[PDB]
Amino acid sequence: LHEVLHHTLTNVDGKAYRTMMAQIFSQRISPAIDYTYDSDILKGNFSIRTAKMQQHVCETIIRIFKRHGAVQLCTPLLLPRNRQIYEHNEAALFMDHSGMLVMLPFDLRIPFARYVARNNILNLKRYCIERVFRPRKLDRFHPKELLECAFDIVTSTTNSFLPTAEIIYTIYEIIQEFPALQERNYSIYLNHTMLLKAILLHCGIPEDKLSQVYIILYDAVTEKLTRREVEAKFCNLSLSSNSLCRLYKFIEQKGDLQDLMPTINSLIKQKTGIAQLVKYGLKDLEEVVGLLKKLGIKLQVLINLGLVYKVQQHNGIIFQFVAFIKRRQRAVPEILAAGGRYDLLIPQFRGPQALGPVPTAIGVSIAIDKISAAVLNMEESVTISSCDLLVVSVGQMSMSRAINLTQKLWTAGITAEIMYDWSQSQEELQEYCRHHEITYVALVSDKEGSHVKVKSFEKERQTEKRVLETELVDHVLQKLRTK
Amino acid sequence: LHEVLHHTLTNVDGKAYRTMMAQIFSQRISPAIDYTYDSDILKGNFSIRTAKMQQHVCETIIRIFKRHGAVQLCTPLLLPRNRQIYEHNEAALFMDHSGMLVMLPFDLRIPFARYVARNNILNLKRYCIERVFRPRKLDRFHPKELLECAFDIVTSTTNSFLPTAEIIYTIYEIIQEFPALQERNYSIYLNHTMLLKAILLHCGIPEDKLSQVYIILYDAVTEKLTRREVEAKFCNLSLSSNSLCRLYKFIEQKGDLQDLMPTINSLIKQKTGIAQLVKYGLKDLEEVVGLLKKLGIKLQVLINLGLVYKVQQHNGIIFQFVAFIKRRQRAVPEILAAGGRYDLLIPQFRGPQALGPVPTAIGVSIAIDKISAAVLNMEESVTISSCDLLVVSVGQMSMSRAINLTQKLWTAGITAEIMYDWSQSQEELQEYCRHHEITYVALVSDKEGSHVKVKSFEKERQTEKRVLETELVDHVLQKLRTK
Repeated sequence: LHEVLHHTLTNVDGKAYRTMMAQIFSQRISPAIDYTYDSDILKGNFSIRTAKMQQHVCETIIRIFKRHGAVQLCTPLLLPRNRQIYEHNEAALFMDHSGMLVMLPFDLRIPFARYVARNNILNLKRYCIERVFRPRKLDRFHPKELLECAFDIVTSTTNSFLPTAEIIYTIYEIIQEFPALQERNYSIYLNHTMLLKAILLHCGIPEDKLSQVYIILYDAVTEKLTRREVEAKFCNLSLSSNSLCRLYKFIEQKGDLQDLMPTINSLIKQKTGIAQLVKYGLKDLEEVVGLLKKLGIKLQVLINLGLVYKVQQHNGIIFQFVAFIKRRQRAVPEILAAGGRYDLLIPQFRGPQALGPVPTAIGVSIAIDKISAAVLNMEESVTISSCDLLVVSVGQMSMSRAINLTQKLWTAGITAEIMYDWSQSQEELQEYCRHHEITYVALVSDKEGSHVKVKSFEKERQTEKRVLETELVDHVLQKLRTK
Repeated sequence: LHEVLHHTLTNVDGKAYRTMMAQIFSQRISPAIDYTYDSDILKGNFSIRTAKMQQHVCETIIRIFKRHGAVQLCTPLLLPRNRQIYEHNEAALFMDHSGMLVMLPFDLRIPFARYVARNNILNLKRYCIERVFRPRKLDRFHPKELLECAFDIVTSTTNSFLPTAEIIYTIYEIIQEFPALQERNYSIYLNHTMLLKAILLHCGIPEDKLSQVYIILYDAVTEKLTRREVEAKFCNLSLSSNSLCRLYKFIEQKGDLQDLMPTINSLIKQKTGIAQLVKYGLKDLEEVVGLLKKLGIKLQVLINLGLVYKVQQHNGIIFQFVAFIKRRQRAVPEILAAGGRYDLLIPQFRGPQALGPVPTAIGVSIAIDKISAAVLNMEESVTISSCDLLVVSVGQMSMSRAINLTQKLWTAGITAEIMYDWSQSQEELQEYCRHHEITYVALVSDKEGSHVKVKSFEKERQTEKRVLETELVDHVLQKLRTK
């Protein structure tokens, strides 16, 4: 089997490979497998409040981005597999009918980097909301799906310090928009890649083994591994304990930039390379902190020495938004955003005839689901109304009048739904209004001539009134304005 | 090879199958193949006008839908392959790492039908904008991508006749809101599936071979096969010319409902099967035409006898918007939308323990790219501005003033973009403003104290005015409200 498979694979354009691919492509699928493929997604229960809340949050976030002059852009869904970048990060893997291997997008940074490299994009601002996929541990199931939002700035200027402040200011605006996010006391963390490399070199880590150290540090940070396992893993590379001790005394310190100056000052007495790296790192950190202070951002700005986050992809400043949420009597951190400068990805994807400088690029990613859950968990629940007014007809002879009234309402810019059944009882109408979250209803009947009865179900008070038909639109507009 | 392949495939959970799946998923991809995978999408050029126009069109369409009380919903991307529904239509096919066969969504109707069936949704309205994929004829390439919009109504009422009128009225509103679509003189076409089946049965086609006739008729309608080829293909189906001769005279008739009455009533003189179908096929058509007349839709309503469109998926009324645009002195019918009732798709996806009545369901689909192309082609081109005001600093010492001015302007709700460089010449600034379609700029300098020189590039007249800093926001708001 192995020999035959290898021989078939040796010529992907051969007749044997083409015939073999078809045979592993025309197999029948049992109905039980088809039904059970996504038994965890389509459970059966449904709720409209969650969809309305998600729509509102997405609309608010979209509105904030458009204020800065941004535009919406999209990238191709499928990209060829590259094991260099996603060696450890497990992504969904798929193969097509032509024998290729493709991957569902793990993140939107790499596709946009490829887009910029292949499209000769120099200056641009961009926002996008799409889905991301993560394969499931169990077999015969659907990939997990999450919602992600992106905001990228691409500039062709030597000055690359203020866009980093603009991104953080945009995230601060989004935080200020929602009262749910304002009570969590978010904090801002910062770090530099050059400073991290200088610290590693000073601690004695060989320059040829840096990537493995980055990977193990990231894995220990994101997995909460035990101290014993971390010590054993480091000793697996035959690394001395003194290097571990000297590295763990540096990543435990976080605080104000002026407070951590004595710690950073000790690194300026090292060799030429260490001093040269720390100079640039300190310069950029100081400048960014100063410009953030000039913008009057109330959120605390802290410099984190041990902040490792996709360090293989960023060349410069990296930041995160960390808030301590008291969940189950435990201060569990939750990340709302992250990003940094990633101009190093452009040289990989350029074509044979690409001439010109490499422009700067700064991006950020937000977790919409966290915002939605935080807003929905608030005790002072936010109520979203699908339609302002609901038109109900009583009797079969009043259907045309209700249809004409509803059509007139739409022409005036008022959102209104029209019920379809004319034999609905009053109790059924009240139950429907309560379930569908509707507070204003207009009853059209032929027993009152050219008058309609507007009913309101507000809190524990039930108010009804008679409104002239010619002034129903004006009455609704006045009520909406006064609301 | 075939015997070994069959033996391996006979046990999908066997060790040999897993080993083959691992081996076929660990191939090496050459850089030349990787670079050329999507060489047809990333053509190397870019334009911001197209993205802005598409964003505007999508925002307008989304705004129209929300006026009716609609909500946004999404469905899982990957669904198991089903050759029963997509036997003829070509769809992109992929296989995951476990050998299971999955398909990229060809359309959004079937995933939403599955969603409704598994979630037992009774009443709901929904809109969604996503992408659809079509595989390419050439080998080693990326699938094609198109943009589609959806609008579905699910009702549990027995007297469900008016939702079709509501859908057609919504599309009429969308047509009205764009001056580009108003000048194309669109038309509305209607038909019924019961009437088509009754016509086929009256023509003498056997009742056990109807699906093949539906498919060949759809193929002839879409691909526009030659008359000789259609006649030859019909003979190959073991069908005599007796059914074909009397079938080409019943699908050439188009006109008003009252004008085509002489043709339709001649089919009510038959057995108890033809008349029973024609009664239902005429009642709903008459009722829908009456309701459309009551709503004052200016678009002419015509009933099409030969309108075949996914007849396998609709049980009831189907409609389609057709406009005879002029392209190279040839009338090419461009379809804007189509849809119909599809309540028959629900029982397929229901579970064996699912119990309850099957509710009605009416949906539609719109081609956004056609709207964007139509609008962008207009001679009186619509100008979209990314930002109202552009803040430009002169000299290195005025950067802080420009930054705080832009922050204050953002605080007041005005969308403004701040330039990053300071040594930019006047000619470069003018070129940048012209390229990005920006009309208002604010030059900040310390040579004029607290005064900001506001420049305008309105047409051929250039206006320079001195504006106090404290009244810049008021000036911008006044200018925006003036026009």
